[PDB]
Amino acid sequence: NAPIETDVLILGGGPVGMALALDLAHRQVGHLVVDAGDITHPKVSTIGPRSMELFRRWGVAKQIRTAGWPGDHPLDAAWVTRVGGHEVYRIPLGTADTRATPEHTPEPDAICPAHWLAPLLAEAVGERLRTRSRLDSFEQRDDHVRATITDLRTGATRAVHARYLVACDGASSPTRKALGIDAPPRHRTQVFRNILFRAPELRSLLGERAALVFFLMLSSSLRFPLRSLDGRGLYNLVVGVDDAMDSFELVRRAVAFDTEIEVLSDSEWHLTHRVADSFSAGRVFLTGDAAHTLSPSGGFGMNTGIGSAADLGWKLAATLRGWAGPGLLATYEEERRPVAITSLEEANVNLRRTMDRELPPGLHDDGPRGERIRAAVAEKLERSGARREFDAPGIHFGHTYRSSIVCGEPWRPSARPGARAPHAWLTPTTSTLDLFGRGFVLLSFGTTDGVEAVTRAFADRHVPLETVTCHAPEIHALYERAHVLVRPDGHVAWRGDHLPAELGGLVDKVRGAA
Ligand SMILES: O=C1N[C@H](C(=O)O)c2c1c1c3ccccc3[nH]c1c1[nH]c3ccccc3c21
Repeated sequence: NAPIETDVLILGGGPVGMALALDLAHRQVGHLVVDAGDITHPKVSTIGPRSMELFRRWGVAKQIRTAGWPGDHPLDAAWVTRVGGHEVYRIPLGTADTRATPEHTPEPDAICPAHWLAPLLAEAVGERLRTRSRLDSFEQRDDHVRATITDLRTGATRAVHARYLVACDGASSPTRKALGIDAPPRHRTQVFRNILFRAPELRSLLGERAALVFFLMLSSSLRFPLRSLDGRGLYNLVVGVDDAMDSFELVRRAVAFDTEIEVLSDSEWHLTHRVADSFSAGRVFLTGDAAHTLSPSGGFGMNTGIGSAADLGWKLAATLRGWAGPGLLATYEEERRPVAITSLEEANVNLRRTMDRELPPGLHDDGPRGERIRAAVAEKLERSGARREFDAPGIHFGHTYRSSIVCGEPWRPSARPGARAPHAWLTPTTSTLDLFGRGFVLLSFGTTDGVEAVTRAFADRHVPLETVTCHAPEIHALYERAHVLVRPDGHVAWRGDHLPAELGGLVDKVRGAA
């Protein structure tokens, strides 16, 4: 009959669309997610420690850890000639259960394939997720956007009113194409096949030699990962496709065992390096793949999209509540593009590592001449810095925003402006991270002078703000300055042992007004 009314219309029900939905939900912003219900892309099971911190904010981290990934399954990354052949190099990474509890984060990375993450994110989001719904089209108006969604379950079509429209329609984003925004390739496009197969006993056979992922060194086409998706029988084999040999043949090539193998799917997927020239066109925005696609080498892809959705999340709400400066939305691209590009390059440095590593003559050679050749590689491989692909704390946490709303100061955790406020335990159950996520938060160590001042400045502009006084010195040390200001996203916006005189000039700068 009449149009639907919501502030933010999310296009794309994948992890990123859901993340934006969860954060917006926690900021009390009315939204609606439409997913055609009907994405040829890498497989993607890992969730970085930074994304796990965001899900902690949203109360779903636990559900993700108990989703189904077995706790006694290895997390090792192993380089081999074949899965069951000679092992060349290995990075022990323990199991989910028994492993060193991280010191720089309260939430270590996690495993949760799509056939588990999807239902999770769906329930956490609830009714505001309209599955099996297709966007017919969208027209942009002066103060809002108008779309048309067809309920693919009933056939009915419905018009939707919305202050803003955010698209997460993947790397092929129609919305981006429609907005006439381009995303030229930052690096060469390669082709790969994702062979999903089931090996009921593959794990039993391997035993202690199992691994979250196996890097193959068997051929030009078979020198790519073989991952345990659910550590319960499901596996994915990546194989390189020259520019242009059978599914079951290949899998049987990768695995040295004579055990039951059932191929479930075998599909192509382009590996691309594309960052959109723009992240928005007026009232329509772009997140995740639609704005920045990278190589899955390092799992930076999804974390950068979830990291971007969260940034757009509090900037959308702020403009909606009316307290952000008219220039704050513009900062989404100003801060998130450079991160996407930095993560893109590093992902590429991991991809290159694998492509350039030429494979020796008698590598899969048995007995010593071979044991020695393989030993050789195990060293050059480590010399090439393989571990970087799995231990990259600088990509997960190390991203400092240099922008018009961070009073900048001209790996190891820093409370440096534009950076993510470091982790520290205030109590064995509450991390400092747990204070960030709502509105601005002012931290003070020892002193409390000048706080009544800021409290009012922010209050002058309705800018939500919380002030916390902390005491232990370890944290005070870690954060350095006496007064640290954290944005709704948990990144430092300013710090110093003394609050500057005209606070209005400050509040206005951080909210993106002046
Ligand atoms: O397809 C993938 N799927 C994996 C993914 O989902 O990113 C993946 C994939 C590939 C991958 C695929 C082709 C060539 C090199 C590659 N490195 C990787 C990866 N390196 C990682 C490090 C940590 C976590 C995941 C990966 C990874």
